[PDB]
Order: sequence, then C-alpha cells, then structure tokens
Amino acid sequence: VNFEEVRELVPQKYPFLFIDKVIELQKESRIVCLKNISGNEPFFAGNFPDFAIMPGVLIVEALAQASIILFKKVFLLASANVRFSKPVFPGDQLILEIDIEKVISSAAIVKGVAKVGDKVVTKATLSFGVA
Amino acid sequence: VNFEEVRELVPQKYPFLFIDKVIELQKESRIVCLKNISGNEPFFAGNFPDFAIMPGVLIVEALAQASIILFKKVFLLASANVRFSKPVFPGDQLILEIDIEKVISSAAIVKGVAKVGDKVVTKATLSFGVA
Amino acid sequence: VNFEEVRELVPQKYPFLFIDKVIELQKESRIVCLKNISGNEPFFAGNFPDFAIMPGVLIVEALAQASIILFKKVFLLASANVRFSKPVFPGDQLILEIDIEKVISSAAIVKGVAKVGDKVVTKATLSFGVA
Amino acid sequence: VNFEEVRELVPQKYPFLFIDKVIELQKESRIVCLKNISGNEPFFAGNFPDFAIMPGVLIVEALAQASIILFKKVFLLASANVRFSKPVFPGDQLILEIDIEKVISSAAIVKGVAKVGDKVVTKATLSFGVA
Amino acid sequence: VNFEEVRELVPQKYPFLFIDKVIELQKESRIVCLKNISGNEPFFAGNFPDFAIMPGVLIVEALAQASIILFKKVFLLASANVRFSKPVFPGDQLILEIDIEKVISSAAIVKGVAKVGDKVVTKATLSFGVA
Amino acid sequence: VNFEEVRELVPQKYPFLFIDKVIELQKESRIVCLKNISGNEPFFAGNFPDFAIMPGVLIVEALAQASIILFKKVFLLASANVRFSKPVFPGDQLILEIDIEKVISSAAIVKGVAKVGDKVVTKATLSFGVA
Repeated sequence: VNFEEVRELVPQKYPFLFIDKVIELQKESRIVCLKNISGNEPFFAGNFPDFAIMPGVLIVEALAQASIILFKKVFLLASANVRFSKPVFPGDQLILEIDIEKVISSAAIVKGVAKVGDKVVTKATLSFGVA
Repeated sequence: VNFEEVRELVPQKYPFLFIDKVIELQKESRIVCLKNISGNEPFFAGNFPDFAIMPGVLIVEALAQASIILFKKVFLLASANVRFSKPVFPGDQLILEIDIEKVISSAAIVKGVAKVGDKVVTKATLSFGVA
Repeated sequence: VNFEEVRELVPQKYPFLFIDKVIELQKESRIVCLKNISGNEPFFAGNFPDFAIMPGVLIVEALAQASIILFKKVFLLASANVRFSKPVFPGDQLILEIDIEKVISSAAIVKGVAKVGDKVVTKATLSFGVA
Repeated sequence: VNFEEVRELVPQKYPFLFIDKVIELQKESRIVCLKNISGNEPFFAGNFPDFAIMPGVLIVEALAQASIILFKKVFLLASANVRFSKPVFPGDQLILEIDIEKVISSAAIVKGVAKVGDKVVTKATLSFGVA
Repeated sequence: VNFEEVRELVPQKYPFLFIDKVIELQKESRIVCLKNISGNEPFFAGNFPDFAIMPGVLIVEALAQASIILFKKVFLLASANVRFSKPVFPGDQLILEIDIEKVISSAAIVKGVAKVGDKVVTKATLSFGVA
Repeated sequence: VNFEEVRELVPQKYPFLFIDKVIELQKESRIVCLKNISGNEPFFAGNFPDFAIMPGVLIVEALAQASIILFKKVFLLASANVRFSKPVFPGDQLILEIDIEKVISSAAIVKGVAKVGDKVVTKATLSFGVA
C-alpha cells in the first residue's frame, strides 16, 4: 500500500495526516505503519518552539489512523488508554504497530505500539465506534 | 488570567495552542478553561474535509494544556485514559475542567472533563512527568 | 443552519471564512450570526504578535459574509461605512447582526452590528453589487 | 524605505502584512506605498477558490498599514468609509496613496486611494485612534 | 493568458505556484512570464527571518513552471544548470523569459532568464523529461 | 549534531528548513545529512495534488543547506548544476552527501549526492559566494 492508497483510506488530510506508507499488512490481524517525523511539519513550530518534540497526542492520532487502515482492508475514536514512554524528535522514523484484540459488528479494540528503531515510545489500547 | 498570561504559561504556541482564556482558578485544587472552536482553525481543513469535526486527540491536548496552567500557578504527558463521548463542531465553546487527584514532587494525576454547555463530551485521567 | 450549510452558502473558505454558525434567521429581514474568536486562528500570529487583537477589517468581512448568507436564503462588497468601537480578543464570541435597509434587483444595503455579549464592538453600513 | 524598515514600522506581520515597499514619502503630507498581489498568498486559497480575487477588506488594511507608516515617520483604526470600485487580481501591483486631511494630538484622518496602474480600485477615508 | 488559465496549465498549486500571469507568448519559440514577489508569501517567513530574500531554487522553479506553460500551448525537470546573479526582494516583479533550444518527442531543453526590470538575476538551462 | 544544532547553523527555518539531523561529519572534507520526507509537509499539498512527489528544486535546497552545515563547522548559492535522476515520495528518507572539491577564501564548490537507500536520486555541483 503506497501513499496514494493511504490518502484514499485515511479520511484525514493535511495538516492532520500522520501516515506516510504501509510496511506490513495482515487483514483482520496486525498492521505496521510508517510515519516520517520531519522538522518541516507545521506542528513543530507550535509545540515547544525552544526545542522540537512531537506531541504525544499526535502519536495517538497516528496509531488511530493506522488502525483505520487495518479496518478498511466510518470509524471514530471512542476511547484511548495510552502511556507515553519516550520522546520523538525530528528525523525519527515512527513505526506504528496495530494488533486487533477482536472486532464486533459495531466496535473494535486494538493494541497500539509506536516504535523508533526498536525502542517502544508509545503503547496504547484504542477503541472505535461506528457512525 | 487573560490570553497574554495563557501564552506565557502554556509552552505550546500556534498552531498547537488550545487554550483561549481562564474562567475559574483554585490553585492546587480545580481549573476551568475555555477554548473557542472555530472553523477557521487549520486542523479543520485536514480532519474530514467532507464534514468538520474536532479530532478527539486535540481535546486531550486542550485538557493537558489546561492542567499545565493549573500546575504553574517542566511538565509532560506521561499517560492518558480518555473516553470520547460526543463530537465537537465549529461554533462550540469547549469548557475544560481539571481536578487534581493529588500531586507528588515529580508527578501529578488529574481529572479532565470537557464540556459544551453542560453536555460532557470528553472525560479523561491524565498523568504528568517532569523533565 | 449548521456549519456544512455555512460553507455551502459562503463563497469564501479557509483561511478566510469568518462565520461559524447561524443563530437567528428572518428571510428578507434580519440575520444573527456567530463567529468564535480563537487564538489558534492564523491571523493572530501576524496581527500584533506582542498582543493578540482581531483586525477590524476582518470583523467587516465577517459582517459581509453574514449578509451574504441572508441574501442567499453573486454578491460583492461595493462599499463599507464602519466605526470600530471596542477590541475583540481570543475567547470572545462575536455576534453578527445584519438588518436589511431594503433590496433592489441589483444592489442591497444592510445594517451591520458586531457584538460580544451585549457590548457593541462594530457598527457598519454595507452595500453589495452583483456580478 | 526598504522592506526591513517596513516590518519595523508596521506592527503587523505575516500572514497579515500588506506593504511590500515605500515608493514616495512626504512626512506629515502624502505617502505612496506598494504591495505586490501574488497568487501564492495564503488568502487567495480561501477567498473564492473557483476564481482568485483579492478581498476588499484586505485593501482597506493595506491602506491602513500605509497610513501607519506615514504616521511613524500606537495607532488603531477607529473608522473607515470605503468604496470598492474595481477588482484586484494576482499579478496586479497595488499602489497605495495616503493623504493626511490633518492630524490632532490623539487622532488622524486620511485620504486613501488604491490604484493598479492608473485605474482607481479603492477610495477610502480612514480615521485612527491612539492607545 | 490570465491567472485562471495559469492554474489550469501549471500542475503545481499553492503554496508552490510561482507564476502570476502571462506577458508574452510565441508557441514553440519564447514565453515571458510574471511573478510578483510579496513579503506575504509563506517562504519569506522561513528563508532568513532576519532579512527577506527569495531562495534561488524557487526562481528555478518559477522558470520551470513558465517553461511548462510554453510546452502545453506530463513534463518533469530532468536537469538544471543555473547561475544566481543577484538577489530578489519583496516588492520585486520577477520577469521569466523562456527560449526553447529545440524540442524532441520525449525531451525539451530551454533557456531561462529571470529579470527584475532589466537587471538579469538568474540565467538557467533546463531540460525536461516526460512521464 | 542534533536538531537544535541544525536550526542554529542553518539560517533557513520553517517552512523552508530541509535538514532533520546529521549522520556523518568530516570537517573540511565530507558531510552526510538526513531529511525525512513526510506527506504532512506543506509543499506536498501544492506540488501535484493528484500525486505527491517532492519538487526537485527542494532537493537542491536540501543539498545546499547541508553544504552550509559543512562550512560553518554568510554563504549563498552562486550556481547549481543538477541532474534529477529519480523521484522522491512521502515516506522516503533522503540522504544528503556533500563532498568539498576545494574551498577558497571567498567561494566554495562542492559535490552533492542525494540518495534514498542506496539509489541515487539527485547529483549536483554547487558553488557558494559570500556576503
């Protein structure tokens, strides 16, 4: 899955698109997404202008958009249980791993793991409604 | 506390500032913040261009920035346990209520409630580290 | 009239859309519009970075876009006679009241009143051509 | 007066700076300003995406910022009486002519004329307060 | 050729559109383009905030987009041999002169000359592929 | 060299900063820079909205900013001889290799090679003046 297929499946767009490409797919099982962290992104201007750090809530959004890609292969975040372990900086390559716990007809609960290299930077349990 | 005092205490800035003014303060107890939701904000262009809805993760950030105001009256989100109850639209006036559970020397855990009018739209438990 | 109906009737869009919702309608008589003033709007960065104040000309544009909503329920500002009474700040809720003086086949002249709470911040007489 | 002296005297900045250079100066008498109209300006995206036309209220702001340059050689628009004669498009070179009617200790009233080539596109009478 | 015909022929758009209008056309021979340089363009914020100078690579892009207009009257820059002679500032009117050396079925090589007034600011030889 | 040292040495800033971190340094010999290509960068909206491709001239700017880092360890692009070999897409990791040919007191000529993985995407010879 390339970038044109990302913009098609992810309902968000610039400046709120936080998926760059698709690394590994396993329909109804696991997805591994990739987002490049660049200092030329607009939110780096506004989140701590003294020193560039990626906001933790945007990592949660990146995990949510990756989960949506797994689903469509109208979802909406119903809940999030997140721990922010380590910071992400410009130049980092954020790996987004999504594992489905199990899916019902109107809801889905997933495991979210964000990594830079092999260091875990964010773990999350996300639930989605339908509208 | 006015807007010039908001930009001073909130380390974020545009386009990632999500506090407009300060409604009610109770140092080391409760804060009630206000953020205006306007269709002229940049994220509305990118989050569902078909229909404007405020991303849930940005409400979590608004609750986090309001908690930071309560604290400074270097914090960093360590965890978040959030349920997104109802959507927020352009024209809504987001009320952000923060209640401290209790604070230790190096961490803080708060209750977060986001409201439009009196309908609760987001409830959250947030924890903060120090760096 | 909701926000999706606002973007449909107002020919402007981001970052030059200055109407959030529709409070009161009286076709061919009066309209009462609402615009939320938020510090996260792009023009606040550039208009006096030392202290956030909403430019007066953007209030005139908000009154003009509200008048256009009243009309379509191709107009173009032909003239404006405005007095700027008091400033508007982030967090303010701008009320836009438009009263038609009377409409001819090719022109319209309206009364424009911008309010925060009940304090009048801007009064204007606007005329529109057709193209 | 060059562009670095423009940003110094004009309290506005990007994306609300509407003066590019200074053509002719006559302290306490007349100023002739220049603003380049380019399709790469942010407001052209949002004002009529079907066809690029410069909003009339931004011409009023350009005339106001030019008047401020004449003054400082804390002003704030108190009133504006404007007629919008003809449209301005990307590629146009907007000439801004300001003539002081006369100045008192706490207020100033000026004549504003915006031109492209020699066609008058906007005439205005502006008044300024002090704060 | 007006601005609506520019956006139609130039595949780029905001904030990467660097052609404002069309001054002189000679199909399969010469084109003379116009781009207004304004301090209100987004790249002026980021290229030397101490003093506004237009990046040289954006002049090369303006010459490339002007060459594309000459062609379509799917091209892609294959090579560029450029010398940057003198700087361009806000308020300058950039003239872009393109002369075809000769065109084959799958490639084109042109002469590019950027001028402000009659001073040459950029000379370039550009080649284009097809995809 | 980290990102805070990049913003210090590179005179450009957002939205015209095209260096994320520093991989390998050899003062007065070679530098290897890194820029993450993300679909959330502003120029991707405007360069071919149908399909995201990084403009070739921005790769030249990335090579120029990397050369400036090598130098300061007031330069200005005097000339560029570039061949654009293969496209760069969102998600790519652009490697920027700069080799000094030799430096005189008032000018510098370098070899520029941009790579994604090990595929060469851009080769360039750049010369810099001083002001």
